Amino acid sequence: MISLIAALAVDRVIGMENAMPWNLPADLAWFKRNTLNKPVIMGRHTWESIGRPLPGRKNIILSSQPGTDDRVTWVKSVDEAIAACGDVPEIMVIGGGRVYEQFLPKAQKLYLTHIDAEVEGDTHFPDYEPDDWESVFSEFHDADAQNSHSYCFEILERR
Ligand SMILES: NC(=O)c1ccc[n+]([C@@H]2O[C@H](COP(=O)([O-])OP(=O)(O)OC[C@H]3O[C@@H](n4cnc5c(N)ncnc54)[C@H](OP(=O)(O)O)[C@@H]3O)[C@@H](O)[C@H]2O)c1
Ligand SMILES: Nc1nc(=O)c2nc(CNc3ccc(C(=O)N[C@@H](CCC(=O)O)C(=O)O)cc3)cnc2[nH]1
Ligand SMILES: [Mn+2]
Ligand SMILES: [Mn+2]
Repeated sequence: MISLIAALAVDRVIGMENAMPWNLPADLAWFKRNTLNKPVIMGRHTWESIGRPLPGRKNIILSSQPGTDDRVTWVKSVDEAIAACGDVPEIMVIGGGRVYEQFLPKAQKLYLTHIDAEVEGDTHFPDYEPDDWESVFSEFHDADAQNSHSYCFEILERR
C-alpha cells in the first residue's frame, strides 16, 4: 500500500540546496490533491525544505535523531514509518532522494510529474527499473502565466 509522489526535472533532478527552484503552482496543487487525507512520509531534509507541517495529512518524518517538533510524528526506520501510518490503504512517500530509494522497492504506484526544465541539481529521483512500471495515466500541460514550464502528470503502477 505504498506510493511515491515526486516532481522530476531534466535528468531526474528533484532538488538543489534544499529547494526545488521549480515554481509550478499547478504541480503543487496536484501534489495536494493526491496527498490530502493520507499519511505522508518524508525524510528530515525534506521536512526542513518544506519548513512547516502539511495540513490535512499525518506528517511522518524519518530521522535517526530525536524529533524536534511534536506537530508531526518522528520515526527512526522505514518499517516504523510504515507502522506509524496506521492501518490505511494508501501511504504517500514524499521524498527526498534518500527516502525515495528506500521506499521504491516496496511501493506499488508512482505519481511522477515530468517537468520540462533544466536544473543543475544535488538530488535525484531513483534510477528505477522502467520495465517494471505500467503507465495508467499521462496528462500534459503547456506552460502558462502561472507555470513557466510545461509538465506532465503521470501515474505508474507496478506490472
Ligand atoms: N522534486 C520533488 O518532488 C522533491 C520531493 C521531496 C524532496 N525534494 C528535494 O530533495 C532534497 C532532500 O532530499 P535528500 O535526499 O537530501 O534528503 P531526504 O531523503 O529528505 O532526508 C534524508 C534524511 O532522512 C533521514 N532518513 C532517511 N532514511 C532513514 C531511515 N531509514 N531511518 C532513519 N532516518 C532516515 C535521515 O535523517 P537524519 O540525518 O536526521 O538521521 C536522512 O539523512 C531537497 O532538495 C528537496 O527540496 C524534492
Ligand atoms: N508532484 C510533486 N510536486 C511537488 O511539488 C512535490 N513536493 C514534494 C515535497 N515538497 C513539498 C513542497 C511544498 C508543498 C506545498 O506547499 N504544497 C501545498 C499546496 C500547494 C502550496 O500551497 O504550495 C500542500 O498543502 O501540499 C508540498 C510538498 C514531494 N513530492 C512532490 N511531488
Ligand atoms: Mn526546461
Ligand atoms: Mn503514457
